[PDB]
Amino acid sequence: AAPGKPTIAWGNTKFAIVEVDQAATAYNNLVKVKNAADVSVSWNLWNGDTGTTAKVLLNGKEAWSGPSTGSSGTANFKVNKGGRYQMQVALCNADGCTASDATEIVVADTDGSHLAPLKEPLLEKNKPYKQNSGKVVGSYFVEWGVYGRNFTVDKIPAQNLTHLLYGFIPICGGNGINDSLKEIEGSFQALQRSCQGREDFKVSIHDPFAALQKAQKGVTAWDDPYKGNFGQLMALKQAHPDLKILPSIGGWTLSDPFFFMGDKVKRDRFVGSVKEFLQTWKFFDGVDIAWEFPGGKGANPNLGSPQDGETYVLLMKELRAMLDQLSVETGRKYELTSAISAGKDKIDKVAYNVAQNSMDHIFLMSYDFYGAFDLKNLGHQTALNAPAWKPDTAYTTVNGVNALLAQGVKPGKIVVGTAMYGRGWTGVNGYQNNIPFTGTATGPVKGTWENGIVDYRQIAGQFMSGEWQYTYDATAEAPYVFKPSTGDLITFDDARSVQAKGKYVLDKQLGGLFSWEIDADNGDILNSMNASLGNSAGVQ
Ligand SMILES: CC(=O)N[C@@H]1[C@@H](O)[C@H](O[C@@H]2O[C@H](CO)[C@@H](O[C@@H]3O[C@H](CO)[C@@H](O[C@@H]4O[C@H](CO)[C@@H](O[C@@H]5O[C@H](CO)[C@@H](O[C@@H]6O[C@H](CO)[C@@H](O[C@@H]7O[C@H](CO)[C@@H](O[C@@H]8O[C@H](CO)[C@@H](O)[C@H](O)[C@H]8NC(C)=O)[C@H](O)[C@H]7NC(C)=O)[C@H](O)[C@H]6NC(C)=O)[C@H](O)[C@H]5NC(C)=O)[C@H](O)[C@H]4NC(C)=O)[C@H](O)[C@H]3NC(C)=O)[C@H](O)[C@H]2NC(C)=O)[C@@H](CO)O[C@H]1O
Repeated sequence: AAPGKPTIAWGNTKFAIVEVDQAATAYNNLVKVKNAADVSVSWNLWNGDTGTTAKVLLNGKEAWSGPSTGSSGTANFKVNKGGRYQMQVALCNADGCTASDATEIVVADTDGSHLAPLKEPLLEKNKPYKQNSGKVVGSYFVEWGVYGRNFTVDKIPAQNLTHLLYGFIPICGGNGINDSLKEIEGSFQALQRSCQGREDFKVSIHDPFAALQKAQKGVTAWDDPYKGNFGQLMALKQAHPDLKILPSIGGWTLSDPFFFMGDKVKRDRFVGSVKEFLQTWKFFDGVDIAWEFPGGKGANPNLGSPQDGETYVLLMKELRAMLDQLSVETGRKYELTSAISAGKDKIDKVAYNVAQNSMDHIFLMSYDFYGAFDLKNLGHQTALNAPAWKPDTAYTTVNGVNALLAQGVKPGKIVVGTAMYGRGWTGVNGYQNNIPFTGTATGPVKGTWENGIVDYRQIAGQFMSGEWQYTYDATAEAPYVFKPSTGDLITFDDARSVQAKGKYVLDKQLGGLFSWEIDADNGDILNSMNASLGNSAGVQ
């Protein structure tokens, strides 16, 4: 007679291809990429002949087999593809095979193949759009936004984007390499702990707790291997297979290492570490380089060189070559992007007409034109055009596009920036003809999180009532609110100025729109980005 029917032993059923060490703070120790997950199953036979061969099946297919030598057994074997499997133990002899009931086992991998799709409802004022214009609609999500700002990946309005960028992935290095981080309390020290035992100029994760271990919706169980932002982004990729999720390296405080990459020893180590990072974290679809800025004038006053332009072009070419090789290894398309200054003084330190051949998209940071960093020379921080009172204004969106076009950059590469925050001043005074921007200020406006900066959500919620004046400058294409009694002045984007940027993109055949930063919108800005580029209301 055939063997008795085995009972699968109670035991762990959750396994991982990329293992996470739950008591490690250094990135070298935190993650271990294997070629396959080690899986184990045990069984008991409560009734009958134990058979002569025992097998473990996954969806009917043998993953292990061995002699059946008593009433209990254990099998250890490797599984090299992520997902959920129906696992059975079968005992066989010459008269037949008798299979257990199925038990599901979960084999985790960093493409999110083990996770349910994170498909959450739109919140606040977000309305559903189809991505059918063919234009970029992008936004940055910040790693540290999950604490005070309480803005997690399940709150992103992800159906209304083509591109979701993750700010920011740091480059390892201590004194003289990341000195700009020492302005943020505990930040420099945090990176040195993550990078312990790791070479400088390799990428790492700045806050491993936020990125991988904080409990979040959909990834709360203790033995879910990937939690935090990266676990939720994997499940978001399962819900939105065509969303491009790009890691962004750099930003204001993590850009110092790029200024050493004229040494090709360092540049090659960096590029190899990006390759390894994308092999490790398979939910990401390329890399965004946010080097602020070639030539200097970023956070560190002691960096910047005439060599930086050449280094930027080399870096992009070598990044592209690495991503092209990864792309043919995997069958996937990988993207290379960069966030760049929109000021013409910074643009013309780089030959973007050459670098564009390596790049899918240029994110033109057409914002921060003005703000509480200068208390004397006030203006619209993100306007399309100059205002009527100063038609020679240098920093406008159109001037940054035109600088790129004059180099020979193709228009379709250029993605225009929108701000989901305002900048502003207090104590504005000495202005003519009721235009507050012709005066000077005494300090920054009171910000939501930091001095001088206000989330758009708070502008709309608090500063469009009471004593606040609202004006839409139709020459500049820019809104501003002004409180005359204290001289508080805030310059920002709204649905109408975004609509003007979107029409301008369509008119000039540019590549689309992107925004900083997704947590600060209430929905009005991203709704207008989508509508103004011609995306149809609704869902697919
Ligand atoms: C055109 C022209 O030429 N004009 C010129 C201008 O361009 C130029 O100005 C520059 O212009 C650039 C563009 O051209 C622009 O850059 C780009 O644009 C973006 C916007 O401008 C810019 O944005 C910057 O980005 C920087 C980073 O690079 C941001 O910096 C961040 O700031 C945050 C403060 O708000 C920091 O935060 C803190 O983060 C720490 C983490 O490290 C966090 O700590 C956690 O705290 C919690 C406590 O609550 C702890 O949690 C507790 O504990 C448990 C767990 O332990 C928790 O689970 C629990 O919940 C919690 N409970 C409690 C109660 O206890 C947790 O443990 C803590 N810490 C850890 C990790 O251990 C703090 O909470 C955070 N605080 C807050 C308030 O959030 C953050 O760290 C910091 N990030 C980094 C990486 O540094 C800026 O905010 C941001 N600004 C804006 C406007 O948003 C981008 O960088 C650029 N983008 C791209 C795409 O490239 C330049 O920024 C701009 N610079 C200037 C000066 O403006 C000017 C000037 O030269 O010149 C003109 O000419």
